[PDB]
Amino acid sequence: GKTEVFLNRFALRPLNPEELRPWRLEVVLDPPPGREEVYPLLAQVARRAGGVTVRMGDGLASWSPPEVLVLEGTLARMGQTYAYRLYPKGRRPLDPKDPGERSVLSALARRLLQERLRRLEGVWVEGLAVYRREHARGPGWRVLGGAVLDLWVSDSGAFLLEVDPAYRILCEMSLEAWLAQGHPLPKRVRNAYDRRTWELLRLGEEDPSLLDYHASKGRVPVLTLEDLHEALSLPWEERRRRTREIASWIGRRLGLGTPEAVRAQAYRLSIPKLMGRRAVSKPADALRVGFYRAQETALALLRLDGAQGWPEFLRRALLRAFGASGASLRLHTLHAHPSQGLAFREALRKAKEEGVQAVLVLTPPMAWEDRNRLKALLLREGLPSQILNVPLREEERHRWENALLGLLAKAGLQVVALSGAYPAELAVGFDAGGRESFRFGGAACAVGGGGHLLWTLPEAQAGERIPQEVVWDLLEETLWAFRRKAGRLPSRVLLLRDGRVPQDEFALALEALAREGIAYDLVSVRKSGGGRVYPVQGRLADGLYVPLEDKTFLLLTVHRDFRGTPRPLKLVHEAGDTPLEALAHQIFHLTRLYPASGFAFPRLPAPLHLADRLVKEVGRLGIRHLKEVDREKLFFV
DNA sequence: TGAGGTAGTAGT
RNA sequence: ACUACCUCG
Ligand SMILES: [Mg+2]
Repeated sequence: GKTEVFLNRFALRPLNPEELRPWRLEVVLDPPPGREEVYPLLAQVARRAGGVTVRMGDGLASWSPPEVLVLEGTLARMGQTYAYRLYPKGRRPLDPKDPGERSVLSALARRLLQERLRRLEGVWVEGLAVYRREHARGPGWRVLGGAVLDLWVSDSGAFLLEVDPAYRILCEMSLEAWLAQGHPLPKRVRNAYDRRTWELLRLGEEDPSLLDYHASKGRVPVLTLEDLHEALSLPWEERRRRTREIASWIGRRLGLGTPEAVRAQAYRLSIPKLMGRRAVSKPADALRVGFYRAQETALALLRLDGAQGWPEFLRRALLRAFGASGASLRLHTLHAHPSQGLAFREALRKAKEEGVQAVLVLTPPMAWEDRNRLKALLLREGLPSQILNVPLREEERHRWENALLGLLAKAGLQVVALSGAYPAELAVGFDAGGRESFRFGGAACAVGGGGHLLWTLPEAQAGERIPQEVVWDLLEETLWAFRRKAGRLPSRVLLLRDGRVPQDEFALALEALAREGIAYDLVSVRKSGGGRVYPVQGRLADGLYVPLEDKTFLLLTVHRDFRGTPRPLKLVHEAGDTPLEALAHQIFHLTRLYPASGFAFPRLPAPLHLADRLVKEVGRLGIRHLKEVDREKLFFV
């Protein structure tokens, strides 16, 4: 399975000696910014200065003659108005080899690209985006299509051009006109003079000088989700097609040479052997076939509508599943209503006492906040719950079948397990509570084996805490849970993190896995930024592994339709001595272990996928000590 | 709340 | 994160 592919990266000309050694300016601000506003300002100064200049260190580097740049002037930020000055401390050499420096060069590259689009006649430009054609139209509205662009500097002092087809929605109507016809509100609006997106509160029932003002000078709402249905995406061949063009058109007016598509060797990883009681292609099939390992169960039904017992096909469905499945279950019906107060609560008490592992709630669509309340409630009483909206016909097969898969997972049932041998016996994923680092908590889920998966929540608080400890705590708890549920501590773990947050935040975490004598591989997953992958000949397979530079690579976990193009994940092996194929192979296999869908695997590997849902759910509900629940009950899916 | 994917949105 | 477009023996 060795194929060759194109990347939406285009190789260009090697950076000359002047571009490698940009000018270095010193920056003097009055009054002194302050530790965390200085960087934003320098950036905001690089823009004022003009030319191809970006921020480098505490002052900026440039590619435009220091003479042509605006050396003095003023600017405002968060209230304060500052005065700036620039003093040209010569040319400083940058080394593409040095990642840090390779970053100052790359920046200038974006500024350069951004300056060239700025001067393009007859073309719409928005940031680094350029729309060169009209794709759609209609009543005072239209879609322009082009490509989001990017220009960075190679690891070998060369230029790189990234291209990716994109669409742009533009309102042809004006603020009034729009409001006219009978259109609701617009969150953003941009002047008809300068494209300054703006947050408008509403129409000002005010005065009539405001008019003279504009009149003296001689002198439209931005849209998002205000469009009637008469397809935003593109199929890979078409966006592979539009890429080549747009790239050949743009490169043809940047004066850096012919863009040369960068080829790369890929590999078709092995198909995952997904297993229930018998082989199974998608988790749903476990319902007809039978689960891998299935404990007895006891499920409760909570009807919040008018009806009474279990809709027969549901009773059947289950009874048929546990049938082919090893053990058998026992249904239950809660005879209380959330309003019944202590009555209802005491009911959950009996429900959990009498065995019940998870409740299935049949109810008309629930207003967001009512939903969260019921779930938190049932949850404190230690009962995970699956909601299935009531208007339900038995041909809505797919919908109630997911509800069931959820119910079961919420009950702690191992729907399907992966048949085979893998490097890490335990793969745990972490997702942060504070976006940029685990300084403000986070969560983590793992998948092992038997083949059982579980979840973990940070040691209670609110208030900062050394990231690394927060992180080791997450891994520490996960290891424990794995013992009391399998009896044995894994010999090799696979740590998956969302890449955004730094890395050494896992340092102490690794230190411990060291002392505790246990193997490990630390891999970072980035959902976006892995460009695109198009084969040169043949079709686009699923499960493609494409090694890039040192220890980083692109994996394509899915390709489930021919009306869109897949978005490969980028992965970087930052620790461990396991061969990249073994990793890719395991990461690509952990994609079939998500139990809540059952008709389509998620793009990410289940450990990271479950991590995020556990976090969003921890926020949506108000979990602090949801610790009455067994860690193998996926209450958050 | 069925869930997944790819898309877009994220001086006057 | 939110919304739309699909789609799911
Ligand atoms: Mg669910």
